[PDB]
Amino acid sequence: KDLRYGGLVHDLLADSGKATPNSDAMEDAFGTWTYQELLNHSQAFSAWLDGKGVARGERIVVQLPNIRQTVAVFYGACRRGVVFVPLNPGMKPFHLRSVIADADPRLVIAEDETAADRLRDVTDLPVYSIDSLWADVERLRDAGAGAEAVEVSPEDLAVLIYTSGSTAAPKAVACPHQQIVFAASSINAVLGYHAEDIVFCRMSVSWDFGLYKVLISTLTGAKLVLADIALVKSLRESGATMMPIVPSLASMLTTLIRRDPEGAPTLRMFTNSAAALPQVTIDALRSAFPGAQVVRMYGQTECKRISIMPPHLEHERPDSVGLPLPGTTIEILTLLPPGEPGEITVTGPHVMAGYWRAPEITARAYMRLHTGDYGHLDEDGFLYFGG
Ligand SMILES: N[C@@H](CC(=O)O)C(=O)O
Repeated sequence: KDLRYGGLVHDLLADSGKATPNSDAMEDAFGTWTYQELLNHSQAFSAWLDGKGVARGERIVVQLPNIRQTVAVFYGACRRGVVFVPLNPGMKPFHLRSVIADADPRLVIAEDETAADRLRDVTDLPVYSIDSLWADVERLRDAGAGAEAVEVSPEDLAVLIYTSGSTAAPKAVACPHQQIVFAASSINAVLGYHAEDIVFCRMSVSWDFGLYKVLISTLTGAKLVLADIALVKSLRESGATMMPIVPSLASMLTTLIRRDPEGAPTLRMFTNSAAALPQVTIDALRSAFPGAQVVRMYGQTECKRISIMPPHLEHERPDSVGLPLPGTTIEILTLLPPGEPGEITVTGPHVMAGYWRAPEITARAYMRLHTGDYGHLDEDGFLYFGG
């Protein structure tokens, strides 16, 4: 439909960089880049990787907060077939050691010098602080470096997304370009982001919730705001129109909102996944923001997302997590008939390439993804947990 098959991640950027070069693409606490600027810095970073001899198919581990540079690192890596491995700042050191070793990167990018030092205890690989490596990036940007393309297959890995906690064996979903682009386009065919949206994203890009707000904004030409008591003010002052939520973040917002009758009237949508949104929270969001749709979704990192409740149906089938992503199938398992509880299984161009270097774990979950969640479809195709 508007669904993208066979796509490359960095092509999203190249398109918007040319289509709307002067529109605002990324804002963080420190400034704003237009799409041109984002394209230019991503190109520069690609030349920095070339300069360092990081090759197609290799990994970089990047442990950075939500700042513009991280998005440039992401796209610059994609443009060279290099695999982006985003990790959350604040991980415990033994946890980093485990994950870095598993990811097996060519180098590691840290948030600053203190952090670069802590990383150096836990790996022998080369470690660069973003401030220092960025001085080079800016030189390269100024010299116009990195503008050339290089061969990248839609089947090449773009990202590894670690889902394992610190008490678990390291485990990342292995994400090829095609699947990412497709999933972004399929999500967007339901949610309807567009070029005058301002997306307020409080989720780290180390989680696919944030990464896909980078991608969906880039896809549509929207503006992404990379973002505590101040939350309501941030929202209203950014002019935020779209906000991905998780239930704890929604409760906080409804608590905070009673203390501010100016609200944030620009908000038109909240999109919830990761956990079940309780009715009381939904009601409070609608009351504080009657202009906004509250949209239930369900997913796993293994295929990015599984179901979305169409926005226009937000008041119906209160127990459902919605319909399959467009271009994908859900079935319940031996195919069970409607109403019959079984394992939720998923088929489509969003199902990712398995877990990185873990044939054994991959084998049990994976061309059909077995989620280990249980539920049923009703007659219409809507998905429910349990019975
Ligand atoms: N990846 C899921 C959420 C999750 O796995 O926590 C989604 O974006 O719907």
